Amino acid sequence: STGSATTTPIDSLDDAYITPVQIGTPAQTLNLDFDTGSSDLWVFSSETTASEVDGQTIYTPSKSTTAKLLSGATWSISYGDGSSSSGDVYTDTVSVGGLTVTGQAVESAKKVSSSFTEDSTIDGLLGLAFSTLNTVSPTQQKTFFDNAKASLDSPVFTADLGYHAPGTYNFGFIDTTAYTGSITYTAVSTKQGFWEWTSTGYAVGSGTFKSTSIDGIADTGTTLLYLPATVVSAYWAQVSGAKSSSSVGGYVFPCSATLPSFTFGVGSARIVIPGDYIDFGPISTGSSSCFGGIQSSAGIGINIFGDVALKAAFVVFNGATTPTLGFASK
Repeated sequence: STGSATTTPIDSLDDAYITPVQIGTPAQTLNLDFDTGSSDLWVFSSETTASEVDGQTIYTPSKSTTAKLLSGATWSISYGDGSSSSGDVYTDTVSVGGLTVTGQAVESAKKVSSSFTEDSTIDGLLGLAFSTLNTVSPTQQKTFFDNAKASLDSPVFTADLGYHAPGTYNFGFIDTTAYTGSITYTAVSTKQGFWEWTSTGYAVGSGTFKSTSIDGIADTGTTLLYLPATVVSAYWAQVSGAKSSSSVGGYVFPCSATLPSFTFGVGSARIVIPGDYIDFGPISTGSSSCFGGIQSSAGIGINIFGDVALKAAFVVFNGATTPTLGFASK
């Protein structure tokens, strides 16, 4: 089997991407944030605290003939940005782009943090990291990909995120028309439950490539590119007037700037992030200070190749017995 679904930016800045997902019978379609940095499939629901729902589409398990309470199971997750959600668990039929999993754990939110309430466009998350990170207790549950894998033509999924445009998540096949040149594969460590890999270095604009190992995660659920302070300083030093602002919470730059590109290494291959991908616009409406898309990972504890990086590439998440990651230009 295979599946193929379009993923769409939630706003003009590509702050996140949503992908329609069919849950239950008859189908209830919710727009979920596919997140290769976490491993829970959770949804706004008929059980979510009423005051914490503001415009989201909800899953109502009582209206699904295939829903079953997973008795005694609860979940609770806290994300790196400080957001969180928790609740109980149903199993139900879940389909993405024509690919169907029966008996998928659908984690129904009873509580969500303010950041989720305040974003009407995200109806929940669909985790695509390793199932060892799944938070369901007392019986840990599998991700949608883990459940689908044995049925797939090939045990892979691909992320093809657009810059200010829709893109595609494919399951079970590699679309050889979706990228240019060749795909370069690189080793993955699953020890922390992430798609963790080591970049071979970077360049800023037309500058020389610096060979240096940068361990980090491929994370579709994180907006920005978070890298070591040394690397980030070297980037922003090439932008007149750019500075790190403690009050804003990262590097800002004059909105009048033309940003340089940023290149990262994948083995001997190179992925170029155009400068425009690094512009996240005014810090507040009408401001001439703009927020940068490359930020320091210092104090996160891990480097994160988020959407800023991934949308410059066609990315293969290879879930073979020994997982790997592939990157191609596009």
